Amino acid sequence: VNTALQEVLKTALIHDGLARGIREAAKALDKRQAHLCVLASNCDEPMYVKLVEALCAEHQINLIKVDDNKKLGEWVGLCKIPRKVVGCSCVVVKDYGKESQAKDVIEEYFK
RNA sequence: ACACGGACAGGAUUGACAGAUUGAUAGCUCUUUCUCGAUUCCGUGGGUGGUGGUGCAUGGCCGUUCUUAGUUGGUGGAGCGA
Repeated sequence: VNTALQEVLKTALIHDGLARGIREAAKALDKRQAHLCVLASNCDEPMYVKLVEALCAEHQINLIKVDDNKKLGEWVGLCKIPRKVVGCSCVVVKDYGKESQAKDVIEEYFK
């Protein structure tokens, strides 16, 4: 179910909890402070970015996958609702709020 | 300053060491290539700022006629009337 991206990300932007972007993801992985990693599977061909795929096998990070760039850019960050299209490709969530329905679905996804 | 659109987390873009530059220890810019991460940059519209004009569009205030001793109603008289 997709409330593992609806109930954590929209409640996570309000708390200085997003590290959105790609080089900031590399500096956040070297901080050892990645707790939640939303990848991309949308690319020109996906073999061009292998750094966030391999630095978690050095750094023991949880990974949750998605297949989309534009619905990723509609999950997190800003947009007009002639429309301001930006697209996000990798998300490090650094911090959270206090949640009682959605701690587990980001927590227990270790398969 | 805002709004429309271009841009844009495959990064809008702020800061910056040495070296040319300069009168300069102005990342000013050019060489050079790191930091930052949607406040920000591109053209429009509209604005803002002015100890810039016109005291001959004006107020406020001040000088001067004048600190000389002048100025005006009401009822009554004069005049059709000023």
